[PDB]
Amino acid sequence: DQRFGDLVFRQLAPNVWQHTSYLDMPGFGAVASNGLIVRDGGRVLVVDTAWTDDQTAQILNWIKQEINLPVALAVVTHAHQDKMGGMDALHAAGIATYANALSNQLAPQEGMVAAQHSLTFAANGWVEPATAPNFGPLKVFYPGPGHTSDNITVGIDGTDIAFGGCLIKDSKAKSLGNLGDADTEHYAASARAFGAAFPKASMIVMSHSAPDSRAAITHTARMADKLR
Amino acid sequence: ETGDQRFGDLVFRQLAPNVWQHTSYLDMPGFGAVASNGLIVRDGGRVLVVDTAWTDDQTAQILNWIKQEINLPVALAVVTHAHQDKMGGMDALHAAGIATYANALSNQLAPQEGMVAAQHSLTFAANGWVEPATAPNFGPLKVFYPGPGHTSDNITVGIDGTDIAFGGCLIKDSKAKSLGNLGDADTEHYAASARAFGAAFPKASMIVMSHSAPDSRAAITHTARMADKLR
Ligand SMILES: O=C(CS)Nc1ccc2ccccc2c1
Ligand SMILES: O=C(CS)Nc1ccc2ccccc2c1
Ligand SMILES: [Zn+2]
Ligand SMILES: [Zn+2]
Ligand SMILES: [Zn+2]
Ligand SMILES: [Zn+2]
Repeated sequence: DQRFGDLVFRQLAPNVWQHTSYLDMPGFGAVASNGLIVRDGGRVLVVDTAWTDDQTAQILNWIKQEINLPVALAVVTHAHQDKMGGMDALHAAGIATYANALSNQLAPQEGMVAAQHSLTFAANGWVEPATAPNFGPLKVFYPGPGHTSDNITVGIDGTDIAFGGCLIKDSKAKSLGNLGDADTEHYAASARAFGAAFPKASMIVMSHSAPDSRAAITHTARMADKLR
Repeated sequence: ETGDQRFGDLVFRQLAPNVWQHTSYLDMPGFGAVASNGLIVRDGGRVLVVDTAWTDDQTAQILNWIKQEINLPVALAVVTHAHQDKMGGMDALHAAGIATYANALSNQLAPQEGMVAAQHSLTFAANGWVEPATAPNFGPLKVFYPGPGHTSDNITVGIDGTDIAFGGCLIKDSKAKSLGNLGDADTEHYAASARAFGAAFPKASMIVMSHSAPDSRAAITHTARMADKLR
């Protein structure tokens, strides 16, 4: 764990790091959110902002210091503040941003800045390549509604890593923290679909837990089974 | 009502010179017959369908009524989410040679829901309007994804050249007491999605919906106000 400003960075693989940012909430301090940073040849790719613009600027600052390669694009995994709260820092820096079309449609209602480009998905959940050109190792998959209607996931090609975002919680989790915008009928199938889409991922990275094994997927699905 | 026609178990009501509502019924134990409405649109030399009936056999009845009453080929159908009242009859559409379209997400959910997927997937811009390249030759059908509400995948359809907009199961009429939301509803965004449908078709004065007879725009307002209370 490397501290840099108020953020934490953890190398997960030779070309992959987890970024972690924290926000005090009423009655619960320092709520963590994780995203990813990926080195792809001569460029860097980001998955998710931090909670705030200032924190997301610090992600860019850490990249400059520790990797020193331009950030070519970012993908954000749904329209909540932990994932899209720092869009302005990316746009200020000229970084192209991508999100599920539905995330961009929800953004204004959620008080988020929309990404500059929209991803669309085939009926099997895989991103349409016309909408995700030149994504390098980021393999984007829409698993179905679960945590939200718009949640998307990202496999990191060539590594053991798949990012479930806020859809997956770790195997020690006690609840899904599902809310009005969760789809409790389909959550379990969407969680299993993420697992089936990245069948050889052995390190599951998540927004609100430290990385876990594939048991995080199964444990999350089994919790969701009870919500139907 | 005077003017409604019957073919088998189906009821048809003409709403405008080139638009009819189709109504089919499914018996639900303890409650009885539940109506579901869709649309039939005559577009020059062809017919376009919005939504199947609850079953394959009921959907075949729609197509046979079209042949008898309109006698133009059915070019395509749009279906408005992956529930049985809207997609229960996909096999019948396919057997009749009708090209079918649904939200990509509807096609992704269809297998989990016991439904057959449409042959083609519609995708949507960030402003909700369908991407034209996914909706070829749709004529007067203007397809709009208003956001999550009744389900994550619910879509809506305005009929150009008419005063009609179809809210499917997202919109209930101005006399409705509840929304009937289940685990797949998005109760946080439902209200804004209903209002977005109204804003997408701001001149429509006849609102058609799946589970109420046609209403004024009060159906949109009342639906959104009911949804406000679920947040
Ligand atoms: O995590 C997300 C988006 S997935 N949002 C929040 C919002 C408020 C919270 C309050 C206390 C603890 C965690 C919280 C997490
Ligand atoms: O099954 C669907 C799919 S949207 N819709 C309805 C609509 C109204 C109903 C009323 C009583 C019982 C079941 C009902 C089911
Ligand atoms: Zn979230
Ligand atoms: Zn989150
Ligand atoms: Zn429905
Ligand atoms: Zn319905």
